[PDB]
Amino acid sequence: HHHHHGSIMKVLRKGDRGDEVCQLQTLLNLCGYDVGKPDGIFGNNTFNQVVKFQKDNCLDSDGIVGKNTWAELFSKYSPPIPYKTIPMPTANKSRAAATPVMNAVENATGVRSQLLLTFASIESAFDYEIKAKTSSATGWFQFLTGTWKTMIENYGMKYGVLTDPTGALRKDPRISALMGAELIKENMNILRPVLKREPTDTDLYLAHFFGPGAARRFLTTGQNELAATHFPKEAQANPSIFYNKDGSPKTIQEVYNLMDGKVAAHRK
Ligand SMILES: CC(=O)N[C@@H]1[C@@H](O)[C@H](O[C@@H]2O[C@H](CO)[C@@H](O[C@@H]3O[C@H](CO)[C@@H](O[C@@H]4O[C@H](CO)[C@@H](O)[C@H](O)[C@H]4NC(C)=O)[C@H](O)[C@H]3NC(C)=O)[C@H](O)[C@H]2NC(C)=O)[C@@H](CO)O[C@H]1O
Ligand code: NI
Repeated sequence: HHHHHGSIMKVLRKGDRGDEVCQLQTLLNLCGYDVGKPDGIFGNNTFNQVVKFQKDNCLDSDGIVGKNTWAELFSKYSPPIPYKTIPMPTANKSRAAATPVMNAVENATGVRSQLLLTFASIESAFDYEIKAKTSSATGWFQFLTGTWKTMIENYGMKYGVLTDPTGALRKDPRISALMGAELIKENMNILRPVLKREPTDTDLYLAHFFGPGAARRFLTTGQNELAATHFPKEAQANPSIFYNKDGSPKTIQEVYNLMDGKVAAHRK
C-alpha cells in the first residue's frame, strides 16, 4: 500500500536533517500544515505540525514520522501541479509530437522547450519507451534507475507522483519531461556560479551525461589539458569520446567540441 512505501521511508524525528526532512516538510505544506519553506531541518515548527497532523489523523502522535505517518502524508497531500495537466504526445518517436508536451513542461517548470526537445532527441530520438541495451537508461531522458528514484522522491509530490518502485514511469513521456526539467534546473544552478555564463544546452548536457560534479570539474579544467588524465572513470567508460582512433588521449577542448557537436545535431 502507501504503507509499504512509508515503510521504506527514513524514520524521522526532531533534530534530523537532509532530503527526507525536506520532503517531509513539503508534504506537510501540501497537506495544509504549514511549516514554512522546506529547509531540511526537522525543528520545532515541523515537530509541532507533525504532532498535530498525527493527532488529526488518529496516528500515534509522539512526533516521530514512521511508516504510518508517511503513509498518511502520501494519502492526504494535494499535488500543486498534477502531471495529467501535461498532455501525452499524440505519437512516440516524434519531435513534432513532443513539442506541445515540452511547451507545457516549460510553462510548469520554467525550462525552455527547445532545451527539452534537444535532450529527448539526443537521448532517445524521441522514443519515450526506449530502454538502453547498455544500462538502466530509459525513456525520453534516458534516466538511470538510481537518479530517477532520487528524482521521484524529491520532486514527485510536486506533480503528484509518490512512488515508482519499478521505475517504470520513465516510460511515461509526461513525468519524464517533468523530472528532466527538474534535473536540468538542479544542474543549471550548480553551473552558473562556476561558469560566468548561463549554462548552455551543451554545458547542461554534459551534467546530464557525466553527472554535475564531473561536468563542473570538466567545464573548468584547461582547454589543452588531457581529459583522460582528469576523468579516468568517464574515459574508461566512454573511450570513444575520450580517446583518439590510435588510442591517444584527446584534450579537454576536443572532447568539449565533440560533445557540443553531438548536441548541435539535435537543436532547432
Ligand atoms: C557509461 C555511460 O555512458 N553511461 C551513461 C550514464 O552515465 C548516463 O546517466 C547519467 O550518469 C551520470 C553519472 O553516472 C549521473 O550523474 C549523477 O547525477 C546526479 C544528478 O545530476 C548527481 O547528483 C547530484 O549531485 C549534486 C552535487 O554534485 C547534488 O547537489 C544534487 O542534489 C544531486 N542530485 C541527485 C539527482 O542526486 C550525481 O552526483 C551524479 N553521479 C555521478 C557519479 O556523477 C546522471 O544522473 C545520469 N543521468 C541520468 C539522466 O540518469 C545515461 C543517460 O545520459 O546514459 C548512459 O549511457
Ligand atoms: Ni508511525
